[PDB]
Amino acid sequence: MSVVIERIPKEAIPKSLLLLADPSERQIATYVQRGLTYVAKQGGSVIGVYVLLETRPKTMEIMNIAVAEHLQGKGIGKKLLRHAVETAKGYGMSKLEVGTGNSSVSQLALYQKCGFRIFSIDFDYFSKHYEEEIIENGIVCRDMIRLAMELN
Repeated sequence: MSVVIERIPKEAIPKSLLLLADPSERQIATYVQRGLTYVAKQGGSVIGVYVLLETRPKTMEIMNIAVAEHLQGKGIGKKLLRHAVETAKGYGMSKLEVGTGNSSVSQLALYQKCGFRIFSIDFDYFSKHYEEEIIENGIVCRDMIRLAMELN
């Protein structure tokens, strides 16, 4: 029942779960080396993850956030997100960012419910970063929608 979230070293990342949110192992490598990875545990296993990266001044971005497929829509995304926000304040950041695909409409609702505001679109992001096309609920995942939150 109880989800426990903790830091892990980069040598122990769940590539497995990170690949759910980000199909390329080379992409994942780009930000795990430089960033901070936290995992969610429950039922005797790692079932959630997020990676924070420090980007522009006083800014972190959630580079990857993932929940085990069979456990999605149970409030675990909510929980990881709350934790990312708190971790980011802790580090003295004033801005938290997260990107998601145009097709990721359920994530778009989640992020906004949690305080993120949509501010920008990176066009053709996915076509450019991945050899293979991504389709999600009938919609081509083509562009990265950019969202941000002021922490203070």
